Amino acid sequence: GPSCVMDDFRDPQRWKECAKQGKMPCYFDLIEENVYLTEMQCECTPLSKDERAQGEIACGEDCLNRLLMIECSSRCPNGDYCSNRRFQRKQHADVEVILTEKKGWGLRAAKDLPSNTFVLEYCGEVLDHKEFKARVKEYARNKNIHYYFMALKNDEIIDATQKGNCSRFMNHSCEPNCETQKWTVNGQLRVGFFTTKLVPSGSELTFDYQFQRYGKEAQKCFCGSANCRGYL
Ligand SMILES: Nc1ncnc2c1ncn2[C@@H]1O[C@H](CSCC[C@H](N)C(=O)O)[C@@H](O)[C@H]1O
Ligand SMILES: [Zn+2]
Ligand SMILES: [Zn+2]
Ligand SMILES: [Zn+2]
Repeated sequence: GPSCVMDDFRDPQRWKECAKQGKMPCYFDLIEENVYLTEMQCECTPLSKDERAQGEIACGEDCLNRLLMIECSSRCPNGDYCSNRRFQRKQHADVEVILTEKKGWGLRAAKDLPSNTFVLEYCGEVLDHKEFKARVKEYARNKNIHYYFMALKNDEIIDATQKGNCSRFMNHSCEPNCETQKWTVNGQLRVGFFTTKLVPSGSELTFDYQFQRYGKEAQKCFCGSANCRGYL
């Protein structure tokens, strides 16, 4: 029923009042890039102004950085035209955070989303395996209901329980329309959501959770798909 746009989360005090009434999810620390709890160029021919003006993608699907799921930096041959700097430029798709029937809050497209469209980066606190297991028990002790863990690399798990952005609201489906992709940005790995098919406006954005924390009971899955696994 209730819904809200990405920008409603910039203002903290207005947010806590909307949350106090149930028109926005509960407060968390909004951040722009991953926070660690313990701390070359491509070959694309630069585009001329004509081909720029008439609609040519700079650093298209044949870009060497894009192929290795590396993002270009400042020094790219196309400079400002580079379409391969989506994480750094926060070129996120238009999405809204909405109340679902029983999964809690969720993400839905506010515009049509073509296939293999960048949706959002999944930000949060990065933990090693020791910190991760520490919080799994802190969160079972606090009877948390929603969990916000995302596998990044060996000895790196992303935890958006406390700090993150609106990507933390994407819910599970056994028949998803999104996936995670790991991208290198300045020598460092981040993960983001990408649509795996055309998502029509209004439709809820979902991906297929593949995380193992386990023990503390299992959660039933309300995705409502034809072939639902039954649980998360
Ligand atoms: N398909 C599904 N069925 C039941 N619960 C789901 C679900 N997908 C996501 N969830 C819930 O959402 C949590 C993941 S975090 C996703 C955002 C969450 N819906 C929220 O309001 O904050 C899970 O721990 C689970 O509680
Ligand atoms: Zn390139
Ligand atoms: Zn580039
Ligand atoms: Zn399901």
